[PDB]
Amino acid sequence: GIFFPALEQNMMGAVLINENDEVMFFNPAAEKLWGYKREEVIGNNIDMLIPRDLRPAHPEYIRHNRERELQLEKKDGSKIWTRFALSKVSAEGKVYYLALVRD
Amino acid sequence: GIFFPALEQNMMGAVLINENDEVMFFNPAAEKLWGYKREEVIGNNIDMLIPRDLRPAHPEYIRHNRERELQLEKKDGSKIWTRFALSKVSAEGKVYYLALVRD
Ligand code: HEM
Ligand code: HEM
Repeated sequence: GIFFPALEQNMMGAVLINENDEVMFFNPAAEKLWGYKREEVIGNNIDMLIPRDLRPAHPEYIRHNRERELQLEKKDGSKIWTRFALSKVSAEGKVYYLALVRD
Repeated sequence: GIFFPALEQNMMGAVLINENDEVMFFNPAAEKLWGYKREEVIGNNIDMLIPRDLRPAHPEYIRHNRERELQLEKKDGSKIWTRFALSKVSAEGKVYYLALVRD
């Protein structure tokens, strides 16, 4: 029972997307980085977390992989630089991705 | 649920210690970083993972907190530089720590 608390209480932002690119987990550190409360994010397509100017390209990148210093755009349109760590998580016969993000 | 695979399959080394500083989780990325298999680590004390020259000082730092670019020393004695991210995790009244580590 300690795996969920270890991610929930992580000092890094944690974002898990499912096989249809919907956000399934979004922790309080991620709420602070993006300016969204998790209730606004869960169950929605990852697109809402992607900077507006990368929404054309980003789906092709995920699709290609299914087959880093990054600039994050907040809810209010302001931007911050982050470090992203991505892991591909194979479970339940599905491919999930976990992003671990820090300022 | 999904929170175990998200840490088990993480590209970052992940080390979880319990309230007694015993290692309770040590993923394959951490095995590669330190050169220990998890059977050599689980149930053992945190100090087996601390470089010998930091074993005098490290216990007082954990104690103080209970009450980063770091040089890791592998099983074979070689050393590598890492980045550590620590989180304090409270669950069921007990304090755990999770280290996420990368080369
Ligand atoms: C601030 C939000 C994000 C930004 C700015 C962003 C940016 C990018 C960029 C620019 C790439 C193309 C490759 C590269 O790094 O050069 C990429 C690839 C990728 N992104 Fe994101 N991303 C964001 C969020 C996420 C999230 C939340 C996830 C999944 C939880 C994710 C999953 C992926 C994957 C799987 C790829 C392809 C992996 C690969 O590089 O093979 N991204 N992203
Ligand atoms: C290569 C192994 C490690 C080295 C070289 C290392 C080194 C250090 C050093 C130099 C400090 C004192 C200064 C500082 O806070 O930066 C520190 C504090 C600490 N370390 Fe480690 N450590 C290692 C592994 C771990 C692991 C695996 C854990 C727990 C999973 C851990 C838990 C802590 C805690 C809880 C503190 C006190 C943090 C604070 O006061 O904010 N360390 N460590």
